[PDB]
Amino acid sequence: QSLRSSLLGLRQLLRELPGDEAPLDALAETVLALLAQYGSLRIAGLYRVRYDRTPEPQPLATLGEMPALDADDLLVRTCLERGELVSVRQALQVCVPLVDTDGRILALLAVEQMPFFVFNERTFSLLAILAGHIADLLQSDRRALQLADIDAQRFSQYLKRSLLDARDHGLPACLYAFELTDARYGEEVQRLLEGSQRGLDVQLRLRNDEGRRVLLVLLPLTSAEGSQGYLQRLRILFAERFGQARELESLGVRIRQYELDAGNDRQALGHFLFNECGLNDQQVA
Ligand SMILES: Nc1nc2c(ncn2[C@@H]2O[C@@H]3COP(=O)(O)O[C@H]4[C@@H](O)[C@H](n5cnc6c(=O)[nH]c(N)nc65)O[C@@H]4COP(=O)(O)O[C@H]3[C@H]2O)c(=O)[nH]1
Repeated sequence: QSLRSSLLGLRQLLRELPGDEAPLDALAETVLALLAQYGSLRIAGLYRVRYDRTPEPQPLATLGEMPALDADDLLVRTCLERGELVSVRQALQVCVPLVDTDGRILALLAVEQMPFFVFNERTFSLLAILAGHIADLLQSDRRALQLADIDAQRFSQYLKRSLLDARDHGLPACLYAFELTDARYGEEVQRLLEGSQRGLDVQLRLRNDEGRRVLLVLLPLTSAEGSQGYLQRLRILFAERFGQARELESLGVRIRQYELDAGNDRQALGHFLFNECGLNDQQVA
């Protein structure tokens, strides 16, 4: 919950930015402070990364007494060519690139000093998880110029991040599809579902191959316990809105669930969305 809350905090600071300033310049202190907190950093800088994957040497923000940035330092070059966190384990100790879901490297965290007892894989993993999610947000919410649905774009980018979270870090997420089969209750059920949206959850309102309303809900960074806690909350909400006498199911709601796993193979998510939920590739990528 700490990660989710840290990310929601950042996201809100992004939403309230004037839109005059670049997110990365104006929120640099906050981004670095966030990373410092999770890595127990002591000496570090945050740097803009250019188009061509080179770093701008003048830092956006520093922590402690960070020395000048060795542009062609081995750790820095390796990090930026590989697009992944690299460390010196076994001047700089760790470099963490901030890479979005499309592989654009937006920024670079360069770590001079962190306590040795946290200089390990557990810590490197939190740093890499946080960096990727910050990256997405820095290019995110103020990004609606493409003539596709804003909602549709944010849904698929969040889904792509949760897939990386699963694949790379074993982090769990859950997708629900609510298929609404009764036209009498359809709109009112979907409105109830829309109003329940919480935290980093994202939603997409769709119509399937049989013309029925389908509400997709993605629960980022949420375990199997938790997913069940969500459906439990949701059932209480349906009981207030409609009969406590009645169940979700008696309103024409069919629930489909897909758990994102490190185990879940390649085209498993694809089979879930299409030829199962009956959606297509123009609704989610
Ligand atoms: N992804 C996702 N998961 C969900 C959702 N609803 C419930 N869960 C899961 O169900 C657990 C219990 O939820 P609760 O009864 O609402 O009990 C919650 C609730 O009373 C409170 N809480 C947590 N987040 C919020 C929030 O964003 N707004 C409000 N008003 N209360 C919250 O803290 C208790 C424990 O919350 P958690 O530790 O998060 O633990 C949550 C969470 O793991 C949802 O819309 N999306």
